[PDB]
Amino acid sequence: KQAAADRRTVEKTWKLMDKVVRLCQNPKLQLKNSPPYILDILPDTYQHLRLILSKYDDNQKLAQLSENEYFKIYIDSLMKKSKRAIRLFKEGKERMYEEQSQDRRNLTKLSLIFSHMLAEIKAIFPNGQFQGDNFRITKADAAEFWRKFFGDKTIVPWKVFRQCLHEVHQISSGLEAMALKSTIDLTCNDYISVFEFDIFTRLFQPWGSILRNWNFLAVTHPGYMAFLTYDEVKARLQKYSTKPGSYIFRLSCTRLGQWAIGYVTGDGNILQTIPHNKPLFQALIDGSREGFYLYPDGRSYNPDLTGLCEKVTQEQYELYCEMGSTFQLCKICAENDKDVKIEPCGHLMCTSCLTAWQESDGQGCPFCRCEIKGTEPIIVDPFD
Ligand SMILES: [C][C]1[C][C][C]N([C]C2=[C]N3=C([N]N(C4=[C][C]=[C]C([C@]5([C])[C][C][N]C(=O)[C]5)=[C]4)C3=O)C(C(F)(F)F)=[C]2)[C]1
Ligand code: NA
Ligand SMILES: [Zn+2]
Ligand SMILES: [Zn+2]
Repeated sequence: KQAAADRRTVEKTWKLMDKVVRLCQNPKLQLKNSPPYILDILPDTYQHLRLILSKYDDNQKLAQLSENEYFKIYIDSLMKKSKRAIRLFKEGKERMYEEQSQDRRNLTKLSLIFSHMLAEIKAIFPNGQFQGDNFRITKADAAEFWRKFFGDKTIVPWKVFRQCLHEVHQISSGLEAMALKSTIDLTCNDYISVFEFDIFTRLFQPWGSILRNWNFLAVTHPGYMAFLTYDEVKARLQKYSTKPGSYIFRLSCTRLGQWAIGYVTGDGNILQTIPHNKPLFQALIDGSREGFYLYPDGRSYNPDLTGLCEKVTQEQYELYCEMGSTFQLCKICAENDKDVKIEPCGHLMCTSCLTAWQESDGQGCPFCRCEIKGTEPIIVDPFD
């Protein structure tokens, strides 16, 4: 349920973004200029919102823009994320100037979110004009899935997207579905846009085996490094400079939907290659046979990926989820947010799942099996 994105509403987001910029200009933070750089992203977001308002210049156009489903979600998401950043600095206090602190980590998570939100608004409203109903999903087979389940929709709730995906590619557990939500829902707004879908389907192509490619290359592959700057890629591989063929692959916030493979050359240098619009596992296979990519993260064992041409533990999914904003999500269903607290154990889940559990004669807490002495309605945030 979102309010209409009228001029007054869009303007509140700017004022909130202004506080986040003022907060992030403190020199005791020492933010590296490396992207995502919040001090550039927030003004660039204001500028695009301005460029959009310049196209919907009269009351007739503003009314059309206000009721745009994706735009209403965008403004509310931008506003909520902006308020979260202000709140993060308030509660964090001096922990915002300790680089290794969880409050700082949470700010890094938001910077990635604001960065993905900018690339999204720029792809959905290129030159300030709506083109979501004209967005071209890069892989035809992936596009055909979106068209079948979601028609011309630019964005659909994660709850809806997940059940439709399961119909084509089975999701085997709640934790696997939670890892999937953090991978695809990059803007952390509980919706999947056609842009986020295009990102995911380009990275883990081909569509035919998409979840096998994701489960292997991102959840369990030792060379997978999630988003990194080139500075972080070189610092990781630096310890293996004396081992030619050592490699890692990372996502890049300035090249969404593409992989960057960093590797050690025969002469000790750390270089990188951006693969074409082809499966990342094929570039790793060709690279291994040619002698360029042999040691993932400097490790001697290179997983045989040829199985992807012709099982993930719950713990592996849990570790993969750490960078995500899914703590507020019920782990049982991975589709409703946690809205109830068990007492005295304290485990949280959604009321729908607790009800399904009690109705199945499940003994005690679904998680720890301890007696439910009582329950309490609660609201959870990803950074709790
Ligand atoms: C660009 C660069 C800058 C500086 C920093 N670095 C490092 C990092 C990385 N990162 C992070 N986060 N992240 C993420 C988030 C969300 C989501 C995600 C996915 C997609 C899913 C889950 N998982 C995986 O792997 C992937 C991710 C990532 O990447 C961080 C923090 F802090 F925020 F946590 C850090 C980066
Ligand atoms: Na999203
Ligand atoms: Zn649930
Ligand atoms: Zn419990």
